[PDB]
Amino acid sequence: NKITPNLAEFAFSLYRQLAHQSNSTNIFFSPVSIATAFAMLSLGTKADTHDEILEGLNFNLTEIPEAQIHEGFQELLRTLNQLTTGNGLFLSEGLKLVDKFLEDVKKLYHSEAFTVNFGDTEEAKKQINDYVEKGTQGKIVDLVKELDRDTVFALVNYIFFKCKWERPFEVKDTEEEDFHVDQVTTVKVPMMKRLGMFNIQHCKKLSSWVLLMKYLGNATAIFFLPDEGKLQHLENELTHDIITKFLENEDRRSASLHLPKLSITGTYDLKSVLGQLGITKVFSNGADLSGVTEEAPLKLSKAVHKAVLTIDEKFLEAIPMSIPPEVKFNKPFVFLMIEQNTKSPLFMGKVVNPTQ
Repeated sequence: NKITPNLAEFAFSLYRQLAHQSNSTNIFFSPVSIATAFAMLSLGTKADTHDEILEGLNFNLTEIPEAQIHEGFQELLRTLNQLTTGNGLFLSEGLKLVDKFLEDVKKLYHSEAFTVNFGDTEEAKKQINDYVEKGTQGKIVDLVKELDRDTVFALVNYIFFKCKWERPFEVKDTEEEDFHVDQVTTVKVPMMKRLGMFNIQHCKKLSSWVLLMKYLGNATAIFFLPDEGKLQHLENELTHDIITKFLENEDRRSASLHLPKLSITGTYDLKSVLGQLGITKVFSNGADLSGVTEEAPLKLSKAVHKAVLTIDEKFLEAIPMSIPPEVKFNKPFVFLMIEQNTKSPLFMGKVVNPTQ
């Protein structure tokens, strides 16, 4: 797991940017799928264009060799393959493509590349969206809304995750509860609750409750419920070592946990978003994509990421007679999904309003 620290720092730089944009919308994205997509894309780039991408993924190219970077990602794909994800490359049908790139995309990163007639904008937009919808079986519809006029290369990265808890909730105990969108305003949401033994603890550094729940597939969801007026403090203080320390501890205590059902999405323009992380040339006219096509000019004019999450109710636990704490996730909270093997950040998000 040599590239795990870089993924974690890429997750945070990506999160802190989205949280800076707007603080009133739900955030949810996959650092792993985005970084894998652009690490794979780098195989067809050279020189500054190539360096901007790996550096943009938080890889110090003067310290870690690229062989380890791609080896780390491919070793992560072997682990990762209910999680449905896909990355589609759509290239203009008039381009002479380099076989090496198409091999690397299919063999090494297990991704898909298609040739499109970008002369028909509406039909290109349809084939792109039909591909996503077919890969998510209708969960993600009409992803791409528009295409630039000079579009000759589009990238689409989708991921849909349905969480199956190790310790499930009982549907009969789910009912409507207030969700405090702020200190004086509430909104009713469906709220799951269970009295049991949880990996839960209040953290002084983070000023937050920290809940860890395993789900089926050797991965763990970490929820950070900040104290009153501590959301910004929580987001600033999060580090990979703090997260790793929590994964190490397995001690449980009793609590009456209230956790809302979640059906949230995140749709992001990777050209805009990754542009503020330093990845700009691959989207510009001076892009060195000579590993993709050898003679014609090429640039990535479209890159979209959509991530969809479903949290619901989806072994006997002995509960002491002491008064259990009441931990309600009824206000904005931060969360991550961590793969247990590689410790890599599968997903990261913030719920400002489950009903949004």
